[PDB]
Amino acid sequence: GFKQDIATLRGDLRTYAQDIFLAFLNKYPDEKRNFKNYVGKSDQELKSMAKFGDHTEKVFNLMMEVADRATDCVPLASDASTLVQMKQHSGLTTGNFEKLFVALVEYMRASGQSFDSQSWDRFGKNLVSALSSAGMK
Ligand code: HEM
Ligand SMILES: CC1=CCC(C(C)C)=CC1
Repeated sequence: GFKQDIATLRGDLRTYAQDIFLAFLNKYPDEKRNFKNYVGKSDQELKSMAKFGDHTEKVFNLMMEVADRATDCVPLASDASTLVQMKQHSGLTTGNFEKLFVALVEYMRASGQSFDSQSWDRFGKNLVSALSSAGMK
């Protein structure tokens, strides 16, 4: 289920984070603008940029905490508020987070593994709803 999936992802988080974030940027090339430093790079080049591995793993570190603190795939409002309020998310709208979770669910569906892809899909929708409620455009 969802909680086991948190444990699975955490057991190889650096590689899951990079592969899911690459799936996101490759599915939605326009999203690299938020990361202008990732333009004109192949997957292998990106996985050799310090900020790429460091920042992507920190994104998923916090994403797993938010997933872990959720009840029935509904995140804490306090977690939503942190994500809306972070200076690094100044630019963003809910659509950015929706696209990331579409890529994450697709990744899970295409993997050989028994991820509860349906729970992650609900988690993404519930996080987008919570981000809107916490004042993301
Ligand atoms: C649940 C989803 C997400 C979580 C938990 C999250 C978390 C974080 C964290 C912890 C950082 C700080 C990383 C660091 O400074 O090393 C960060 C930075 C950032 N996040 Fe997010 N993030 C999420 C989704 C997104 C999405 C969807 C976008 C854009 C589409 C985005 C854009 C950024 C940007 C531009 C930065 C700063 C630039 C950079 O770190 O290189 N994040 N995020
Ligand atoms: C915060 C943050 C930094 C870098 C990445 C890369 C995987 C593109 C993701 C989000």
